[PDB]
Amino acid sequence: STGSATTTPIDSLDDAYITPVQIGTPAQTLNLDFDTGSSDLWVFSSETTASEVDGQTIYTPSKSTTAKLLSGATWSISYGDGSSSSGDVYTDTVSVGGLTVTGQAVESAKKVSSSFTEDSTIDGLLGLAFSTLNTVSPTQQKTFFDNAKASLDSPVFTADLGYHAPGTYNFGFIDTTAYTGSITYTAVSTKQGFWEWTSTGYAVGSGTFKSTSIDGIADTGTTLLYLPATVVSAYWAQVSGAKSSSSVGGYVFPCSATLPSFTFGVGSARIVIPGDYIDFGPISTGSSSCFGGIQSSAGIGINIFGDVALKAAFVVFNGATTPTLGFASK
Repeated sequence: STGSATTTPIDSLDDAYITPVQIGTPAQTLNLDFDTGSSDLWVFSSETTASEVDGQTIYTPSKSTTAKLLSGATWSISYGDGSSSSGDVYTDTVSVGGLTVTGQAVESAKKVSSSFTEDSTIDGLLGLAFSTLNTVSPTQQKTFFDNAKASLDSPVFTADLGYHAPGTYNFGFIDTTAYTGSITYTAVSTKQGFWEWTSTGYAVGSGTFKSTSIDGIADTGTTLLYLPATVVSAYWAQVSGAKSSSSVGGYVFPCSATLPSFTFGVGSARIVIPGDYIDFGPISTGSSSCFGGIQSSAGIGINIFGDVALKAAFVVFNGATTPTLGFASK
């Protein structure tokens, strides 16, 4: 089997991407944030505290003839951005772009933190990291991909995120028309539960490539590109007027600037992030100071190849017995 679904930016900045997901019988379609940095499929629901729901579409398990309460199971998660959510668990039928899993754990939110409430466009998350990170207790549950894997034509999914435009998540096959040149595969460590890999270096604009190992994770659920302070300093030094602002919480730059591209290495291959991808607009409405899309990972504890990086590539998440990551230009 295979599946294919369109993923759409939630706003004009590509702050995140939503993908329609069918849950239950009859189908209830929710728009979920596909997140290769976490491993819980959780949704706004009929059980979510009413004051914490503000425009989201909810899953109502009582209206699904295939929903079954997973007795005694709870979940609770906290994300890198400080947000969180928690609740109980159902199993139900879940379909993504034509691909169907029966008995998928659907984590129903009883509580969500304010940032989720405040975002009307995201109805929940669909985690695609390794199932070892799943937070369901006392019996850990598998991700949608993990459940689907055996049935897929090939044990892979691909992320093809758009810049200010729709893109595609495919399950079970590689669309060879969706990228240019070749896919370069690179090793993955699953030891922390992430799609963790090592970039071979970087360049700033038309500058010379610096060969240096950068360990980080491929994370569709993170907006920006978080890299070591040395790398980030080298990038923003090429932008007149750019500075790190403690009050804003990262590098800012004059909105009148033209940003240089940023290249990262995948083995001997190179992925080029156009400068425009690195502009995340005014820090506040009407400001002429703009927020940068490349930021320091210092104090995160890990480098993160988030959407800014991933949307410059066609990315293969290869879930073979030994997982690997593939990157192609597009």
